[PDB]
Amino acid sequence: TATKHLFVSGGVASSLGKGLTASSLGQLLTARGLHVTMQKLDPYLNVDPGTMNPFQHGEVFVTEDGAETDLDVGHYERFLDRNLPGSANVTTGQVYSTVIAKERRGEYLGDTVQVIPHITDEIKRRILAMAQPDADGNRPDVVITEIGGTVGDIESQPFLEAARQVRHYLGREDVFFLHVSLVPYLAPSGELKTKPTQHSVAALRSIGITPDALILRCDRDVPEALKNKIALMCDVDIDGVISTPDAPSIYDIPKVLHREELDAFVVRRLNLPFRDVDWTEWDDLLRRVHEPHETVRIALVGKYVELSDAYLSVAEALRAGGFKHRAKVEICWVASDGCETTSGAAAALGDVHGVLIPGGFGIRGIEGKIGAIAYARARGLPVLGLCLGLQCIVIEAARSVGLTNANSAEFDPDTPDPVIATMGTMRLGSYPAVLEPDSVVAQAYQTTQVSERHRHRYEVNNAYRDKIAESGLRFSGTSPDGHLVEFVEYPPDRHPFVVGTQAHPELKSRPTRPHPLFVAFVGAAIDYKAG
Amino acid sequence: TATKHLFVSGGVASSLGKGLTASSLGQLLTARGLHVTMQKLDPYLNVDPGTMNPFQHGEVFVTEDGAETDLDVGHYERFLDRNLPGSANVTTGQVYSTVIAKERRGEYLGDTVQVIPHITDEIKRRILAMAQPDADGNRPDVVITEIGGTVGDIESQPFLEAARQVRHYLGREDVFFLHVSLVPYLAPSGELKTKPTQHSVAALRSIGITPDALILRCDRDVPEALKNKIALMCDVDIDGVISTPDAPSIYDIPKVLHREELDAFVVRRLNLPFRDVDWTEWDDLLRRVHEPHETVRIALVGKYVELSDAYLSVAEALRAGGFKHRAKVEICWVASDGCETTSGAAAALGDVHGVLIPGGFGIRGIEGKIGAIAYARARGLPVLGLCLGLQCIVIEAARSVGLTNANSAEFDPDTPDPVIATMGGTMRLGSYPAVLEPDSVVAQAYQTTQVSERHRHRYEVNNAYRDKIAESGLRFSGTSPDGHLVEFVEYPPDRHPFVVGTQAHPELKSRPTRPHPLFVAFVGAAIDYKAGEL
Ligand SMILES: [Ca+2]
Ligand SMILES: [Ca+2]
Repeated sequence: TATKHLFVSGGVASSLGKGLTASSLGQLLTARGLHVTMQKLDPYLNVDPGTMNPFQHGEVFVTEDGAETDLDVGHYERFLDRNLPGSANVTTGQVYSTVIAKERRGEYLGDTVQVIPHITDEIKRRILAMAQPDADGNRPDVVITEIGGTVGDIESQPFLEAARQVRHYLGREDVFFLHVSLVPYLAPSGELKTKPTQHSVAALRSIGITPDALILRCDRDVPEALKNKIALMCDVDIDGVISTPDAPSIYDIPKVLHREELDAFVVRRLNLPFRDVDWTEWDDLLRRVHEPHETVRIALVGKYVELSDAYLSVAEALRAGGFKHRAKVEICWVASDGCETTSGAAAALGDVHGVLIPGGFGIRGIEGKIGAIAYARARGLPVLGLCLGLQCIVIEAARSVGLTNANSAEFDPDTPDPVIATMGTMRLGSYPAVLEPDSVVAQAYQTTQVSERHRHRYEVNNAYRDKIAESGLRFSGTSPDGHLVEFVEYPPDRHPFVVGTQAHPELKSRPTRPHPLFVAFVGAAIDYKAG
Repeated sequence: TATKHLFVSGGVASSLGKGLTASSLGQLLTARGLHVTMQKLDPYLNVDPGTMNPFQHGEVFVTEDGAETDLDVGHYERFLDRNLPGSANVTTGQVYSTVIAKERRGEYLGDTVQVIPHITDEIKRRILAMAQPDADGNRPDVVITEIGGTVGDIESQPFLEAARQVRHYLGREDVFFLHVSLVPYLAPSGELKTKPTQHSVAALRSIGITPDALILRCDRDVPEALKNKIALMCDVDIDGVISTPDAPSIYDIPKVLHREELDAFVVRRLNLPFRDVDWTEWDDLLRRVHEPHETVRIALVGKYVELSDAYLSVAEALRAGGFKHRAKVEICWVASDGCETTSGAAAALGDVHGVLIPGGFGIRGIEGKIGAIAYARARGLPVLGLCLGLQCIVIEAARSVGLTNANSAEFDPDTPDPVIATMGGTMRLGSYPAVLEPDSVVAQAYQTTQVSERHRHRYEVNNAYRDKIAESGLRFSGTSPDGHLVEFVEYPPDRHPFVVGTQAHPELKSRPTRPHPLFVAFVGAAIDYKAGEL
């Protein structure tokens, strides 16, 4: 059968949960036995979200191919269990750069390069690019493309036009349009208004797009009488009007959309092959979420506290590790700067059962993260260091030996002992790593050969390897040639669990398929909870 | 006094004469004794219009600094007599190319780059850049910025928004808004429609711009009773509503706007220094336009026929040369392809008095232009070759000598005799100096031994073939200061009265009030040819 295209558009208010709404539909379609790939059209002029502040706009997701993408790609990968390419994230900057480059080359044969067709054509080409067969020659069944930004925006105007152009290229039978809108509840009158959805569909119909289904994001349950009024008001089928109330968990949303029969409506409208939903895997996850046997507290020693979206994949990997042990993970958002002193670190990491050191990119406060490891080693708390975390474990290890001036060249260039230095060369995407047999990392992974996603340029100095080894720390994980240090660990006879990784395992972690390092880390924190 | 900004916005229909309406206002303000600089905002994504087809979108104007700009810059330069910089032509492509480069450099420091403010900021920076003092430290009095495209388009939306921010940042006393609209005449009812003007002003008011004056482009005279109705309908001052009927000539438009007192209204509203218009120079031009003593036919041997906008500066330079002799120039648009054969060239260039070979950039049909020179040399017609024209004179000169396979490397790369070749080579753009041979035809025209002209080419004359080309009688009268590059070629008067070729484009430096000496000498030579048939 021909490849289908589903477009998810957002109106009225922003950050409604449009990413999760689309991912949950992707989960249902994959559970129905279909090849589903997902794309996100960000309307900002930035080429890569790498230049953007992660503590203001969210974490930078890294794919297997080594592309810096939006955090929405992470939601897609977790809900599908499938690895996505770099082409899954399209920006206004990426499109406008490609079109201007071609114009300067003379690839438009003496024509006035305008948004329509030149820009809309490039967007259209990037959308239809997902329909091409992937690795092992597999063509997808349905492509869910999320058109970012509010319907009616200047930055969203060319992306919606390309989505409309695709609808006329393939036909009504191959293209579906889903629109997410907010239904607000007024406290003094005690009634929900249909006016925001009415003008949102009108703004979408003015640009030339007729929506097939409507997602009504609300705090309460939308009544059948009100749903019937919206159905006539927007000329949307009554079976297509979906009431999506605020779910207790993000993993409850696929069950909410299934109850409203949206997944069955999508298959029937696009004439896709029908097959019942296999809840066997998702029900096992829901049982681990709603029925936990234990509660474990794990501290996240990050630069900026409270904000979950700065370390979204890290927090999701921690919860995933907890589900394997059938326990609830309470993330303690600890500010790194407070752990600079041994007294301050003790007051912040006192009541916790585990300590995690995430990878800080372009940060300046490193001394706090080093101090957090120093306390955790003395108290006997399990430590999991990611990217900068491994670098901080190495600095603390060298400092405990006797090297008082041991630091990273990235933070202190005039250091007389640079234990962390370039060569430099930037590492992005999946990199292979050989593991030492019978080690803590080998016991977790249960294999001597692994592959993890990287995003850094600073490595462990090979000259200081002997001086660092004096602390007891062992370089269990190295590159195939053994030149680059990938994993560091303390033996169980010295510390139960102090493992550091140069890569980001949180990206490869899924709620249905948790990462073995996070499983071993959460498990070690449960062992700490006893006594 | 503080630098003023005037914004010209076009609505409803396109190509009505937005460029000419703005240039005529620029002419009046300069005639009132004010430093006027003009800017054109193009909404296309092309960084330089040099990549565009000239026979589809118009000629590509070259400034003194060496920038490829829109043909509207040419209208500004001719109506002001002032040389404009590369900053006078700002495109969507330029703005987006700068902001994306800035973003990648991290100059926006962890921020989501959006149209508002990042894009509008670059446009606002580009407009305010014209207000900066020019060469010898001279700051302009008023800056006329023309916003290309219809008011209401998504492509021209950030350019209008920047003008609104310029109005906000500087003030109402320093920023003026002019809107050009069409008033159509209905044949069955016999009345003018106010609806296209009302809907256009409403579209300008919806984006947040209140127009100060309205230009009503019409075929007939707009009545004072109708002008009063539109004034109230658009909330524009009655003294600001200007009726602009279709003028017989493009040089009549400044006189039309002066009669409606638009120039005086602009000065009064912006609180600019008032001084009466010095018509001394413009009236002399109008007399040469409307009262010609002679009529001379000059053929324009170009690849495409009839389309004037492809060779706009060339046609305007030809008319300018005619005004100096107080004569009307009838341009004969001749297709180059037809002049390939000697019989076809004779049938096309038979009744003409002068032959002109313009500069064809990115063209393929060169053999026709060579054949046109071959006939003109035999018939005894004056020849003026521009850029490719000089190259074609050189090829024809070498071919008459005996080199049957002599051609340009640009058109035939496998030629055994490349008389025209690069140096890969280097692209020459802008004003380049040239030393002239004393007592030569070009020196007699220019009346100086040292000249400067604007270039836009990559291929030069092969210095190895200089001796073989010289056998025809052709002399390299114009060369670079070092003498390595050939700039001008000419035949002696004892061989041919006027066969002059130039490597550069003199048509760009030609003005209606200040004509180019080469075009004056060429038109004059064509008048001499007419005298020879009596
Ligand atoms: Ca985001
Ligand atoms: Ca044009």
